Amino acid sequence: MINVSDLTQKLPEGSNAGVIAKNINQNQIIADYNGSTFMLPASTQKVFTAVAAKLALGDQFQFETALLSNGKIQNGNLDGNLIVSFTGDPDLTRGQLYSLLAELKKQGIKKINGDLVLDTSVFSSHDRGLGWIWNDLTMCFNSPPAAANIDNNCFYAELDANKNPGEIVKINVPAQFPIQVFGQVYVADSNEAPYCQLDVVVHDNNRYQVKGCLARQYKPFGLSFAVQNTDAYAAAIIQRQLRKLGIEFNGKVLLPQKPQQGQLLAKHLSKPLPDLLKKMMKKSDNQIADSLFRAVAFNYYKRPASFQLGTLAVKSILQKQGIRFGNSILADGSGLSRHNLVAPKTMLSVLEYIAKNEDKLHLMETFPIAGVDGTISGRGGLISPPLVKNVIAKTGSLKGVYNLAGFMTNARGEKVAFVQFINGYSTGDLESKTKRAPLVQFERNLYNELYKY
Amino acid sequence: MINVSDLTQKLPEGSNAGVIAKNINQNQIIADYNGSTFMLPASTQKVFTAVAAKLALGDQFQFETALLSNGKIQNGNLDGNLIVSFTGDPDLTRGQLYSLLAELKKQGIKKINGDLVLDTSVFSSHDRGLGWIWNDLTMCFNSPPAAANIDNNCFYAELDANKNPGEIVKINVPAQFPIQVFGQVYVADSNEAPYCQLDVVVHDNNRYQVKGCLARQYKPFGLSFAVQNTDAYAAAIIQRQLRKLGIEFNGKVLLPQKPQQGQLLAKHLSKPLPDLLKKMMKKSDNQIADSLFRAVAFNYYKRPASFQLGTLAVKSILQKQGIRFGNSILADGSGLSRHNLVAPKTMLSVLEYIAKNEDKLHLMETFPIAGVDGTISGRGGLISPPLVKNVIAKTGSLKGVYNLAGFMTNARGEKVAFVQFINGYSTGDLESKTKRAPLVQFERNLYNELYKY
Ligand SMILES: *C(=O)[C@@H](NC(=O)[C@H](NN1CCNC1=O)c1ccccc1)[C@@H]1N[C@@H](C(=O)O)C(C)(C)S1
Ligand SMILES: *C(=O)[C@@H](NC(=O)[C@H](NN1CCNC1=O)c1ccccc1)[C@@H]1N[C@@H](C(=O)O)C(C)(C)S1
Repeated sequence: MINVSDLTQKLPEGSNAGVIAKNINQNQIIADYNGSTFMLPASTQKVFTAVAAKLALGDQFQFETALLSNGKIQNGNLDGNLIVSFTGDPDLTRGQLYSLLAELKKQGIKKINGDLVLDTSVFSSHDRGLGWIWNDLTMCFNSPPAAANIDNNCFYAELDANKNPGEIVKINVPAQFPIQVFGQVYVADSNEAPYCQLDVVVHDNNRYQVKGCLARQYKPFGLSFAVQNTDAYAAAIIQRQLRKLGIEFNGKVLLPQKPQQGQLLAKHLSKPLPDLLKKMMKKSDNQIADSLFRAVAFNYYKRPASFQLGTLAVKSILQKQGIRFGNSILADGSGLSRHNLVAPKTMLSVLEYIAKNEDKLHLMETFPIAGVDGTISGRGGLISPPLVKNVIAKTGSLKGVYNLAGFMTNARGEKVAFVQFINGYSTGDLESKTKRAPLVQFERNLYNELYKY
Repeated sequence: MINVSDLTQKLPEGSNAGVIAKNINQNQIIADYNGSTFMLPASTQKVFTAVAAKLALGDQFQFETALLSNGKIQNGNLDGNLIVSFTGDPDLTRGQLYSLLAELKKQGIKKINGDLVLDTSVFSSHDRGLGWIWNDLTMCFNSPPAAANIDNNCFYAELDANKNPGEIVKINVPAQFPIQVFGQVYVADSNEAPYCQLDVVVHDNNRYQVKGCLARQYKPFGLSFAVQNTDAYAAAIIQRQLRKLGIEFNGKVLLPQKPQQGQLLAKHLSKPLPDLLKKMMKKSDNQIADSLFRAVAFNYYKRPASFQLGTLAVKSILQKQGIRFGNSILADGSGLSRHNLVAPKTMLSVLEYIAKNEDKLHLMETFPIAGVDGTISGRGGLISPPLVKNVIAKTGSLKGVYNLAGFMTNARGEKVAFVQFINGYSTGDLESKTKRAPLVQFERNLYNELYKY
């Protein structure tokens, strides 16, 4: 087998690597280094989720976002409640919700007499994975994959810190977001600056307090925040859009937390599963993975889905297809949780299942292609012949974690499936910029070995 | 050396072990297995914190909680604000705070004309380490090591779950706690019960939303919770206490972040560093570990202390003594963070420094003793000769991690220092207490072999 142990000498000291690879044509394992050790899969976990969604939702699955009413339209009045049903669509934009509500106008409604009622009942318990880290939860990459999701549950604010030391940074939030950012951040001199922390503290109802300080900035300083209360935000968006559509509403916003019945007035459909999967796999969209992860459980078990149910469903579905998980911990669909534990060989058996059932699943074309698209279009170790346009691979990255899982063609034309997990990769301070040169070398060498073996 | 490899076969499949041990007398490494791999040290991290505290704070160090004012007493009146100074004392009781406020009365203050002002400026930024897990923040083990800390920053509620399936559990907050618990928990029948989560969501001003279910319990019981907003909690307690004391107060609560200059009116001192350290090391008190961690930074750098500053301070101080960290990540003092990355051989070097410098530091007596005290009084693998009353060791535990770091005497009366890091331990999932039997066996055999070598 490949001596992976020599190859890891290029990785920073203290890191650990799990590598396993199989020549599918020969059915030979050609690299096996820590192949049974549990490690953190990061976003390569999405491979499990792609397969469970294909099997249990199918290619016609679309998320639905719907308007319903318990009462009747007469004389331009909806005489009853506007029920807006959200089921986790991770790709719903503000524009798409606006056009959906517009459909009320076409049906002649110019006034709602009752209350606005959100049904978000398809998802339950928290909208975040267990073992997620607390202090990223305000960042856009980590937005909550909740039943109600508008513009990725993320908004942008601008901090004007182009001012002298001692001045208060100016916070600018575009008027379209119904949230509030407040607080007193100050500009610090070159002496104080290295000691600054720019913090945000989350308060009820989507109020954000920025505190702390930063160095004078010489461009505008973006802050890209995750919406924290997704029902309240969606309800406030809906009210402003009704107003702008000219539909009169003066009732309350109700969040009853169980399914709501009424007559279907209008349904917006997301793009279908193969489109969602392509985007989740090429670009590694976290919210699409955790949305699908719970949609899978909702549909499989026919009950409100928590992350716990999503875990149970994905395992049971894959186990029926012959995958064995032993004591693996899959706490989420995106792999963000620091509690996930999976051995390279388990990921590998799903990758072989993927290659073997390609005529039914069509998941091959979803993998990023080296030097061509997705998250490895510019991946340093992979961008030269004979790897470029050959390796395709799902990536995963967290602080300290750099993983690949995918396929390639070797020098004899045979297909190789492989899994690379690297954990404990550290090249400086907790806050400083990670150096990828040791990663680039290691990956260039390993995939070259796999090519030539 | 000892064949640790053979020993790690009794550990559960997928787990990963890092083990290193040095015969101090012979200056010889006698076990070296993944000794250079970064792993999660859990609460063995507190060894680093103990040493930094000894060195930079010293045996005379005590946390001060203080009352000051800028007004003068006159007619039983305090003609200005009462400033209450909190500096992170992790061992402050509600009784102690009361006795401190009593001093206001011994001095004849009848009422305070002004506002209540809390000075917490010695700590800075968040009171939670980076890379701590969000869903545990409500547990008492994980209560915030904030500046203001009263009775471990922990409370309980009374629950009554002796009801039938479908019925609501009764949750009453005891009168002494200024906290709300809201929402509701139902009793689950024997079916649901296996897969029940009790969810707790934090809202502003120490309001806790509880949701989900519990299994029927015949008898009433208490659940502990971490206080979340510690400033508010503290201030609510101070105001109850001033009433109970008969000191009239009708002003505002103010929470500036800059230190508050004023005339000292009274003060209370915690127990001094050696008692703090012994309780930390013996009982593995996370709050003492994280307060000391930032108290180290505050005194070392003479400026307000974030966890990032604590990291800098602890490394700098141990570096001065010869310890080399390379690219380790020490994100907190308690070892709770999932971002911590330390190799066994680094922890081993600090243990060698501890034993070498015992005459000055007196840390050996802080370690739990096998079969005797602290967290290893009943540790399974250590409770028979020749290990009982011999092995001393700081433990560390998280989901998936079972570590030991400390010393023992071998058959020749030589001292052996050792580090045992086990990660990726899983014999079950996120919803199952894993069996500790393979760990008992591993440890028994490992320490027996280090005994006889
Ligand atoms: C999956 O690996 C996923 N990674 C992240 O989202 C990762 N996020 N973190 C780290 C801790 N909390 C987070 O939200 C991350 C890593 C680096 C930069 C931003 C975010 C996605 N997969 C990655 C990949 O394919 O390599 C990314 C494209 C970076 S995001
Ligand atoms: C150090 O290891 C520390 N461990 C814990 O506090 C640990 N806390 N966790 C686990 C997940 N999030 C947390 O806050 C824990 C583990 C098991 C049971 C309770 C708490 C302290 N040291 C441990 C030890 O010395 O073994 C404990 C005595 C359990 S607490």
